[PDB]
Amino acid sequence: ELLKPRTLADLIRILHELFAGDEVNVEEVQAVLEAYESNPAEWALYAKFDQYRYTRNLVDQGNGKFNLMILCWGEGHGSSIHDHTDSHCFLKLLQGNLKETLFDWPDKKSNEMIKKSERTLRENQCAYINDSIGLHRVENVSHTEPAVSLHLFSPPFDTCHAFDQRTGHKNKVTMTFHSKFGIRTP
Ligand SMILES: [Fe+3]
Repeated sequence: ELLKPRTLADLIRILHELFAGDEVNVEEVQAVLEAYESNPAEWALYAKFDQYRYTRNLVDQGNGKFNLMILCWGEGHGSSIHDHTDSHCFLKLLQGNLKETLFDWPDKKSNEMIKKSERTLRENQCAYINDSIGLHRVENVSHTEPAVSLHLFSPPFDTCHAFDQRTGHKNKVTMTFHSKFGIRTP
């Protein structure tokens, strides 16, 4: 039974219930993430920015079932076009706006990756992707507003692939944490 999360801590408790088993009800998880009304005081601890690129800040390890993290995007910061390593990805905006651009999986032949679509993800909205749907790029295209997003990955993964938009060629990347549980992790 899905109730509105009152706070980030309440959200985390609810997520632990929703991931108690071995499968994932995507629509329920997305609904509860959307229902949490971002409260900046609750996540300030995790909102650690870097001047040069976006940062990943681990919030909860989900009793091994998921990684919950906060990503902090300076003005003009964005990601590679990437996959999600056979895992679910939920992405909820906590502050600002992000542009999500969707791409299909490349063919074997070297070719420009042409965007399938794009959308602007706004405060409190929760998007979802998995490898069956496709690839995406996420960017804070703002010149004036930093963005903050809350990401849930299940199962957790620490590697993925970045894709060269010019060719479709992929490279394995290991994702690094900027902080864990509020502690900077150089
Ligand atoms: Fe992603």
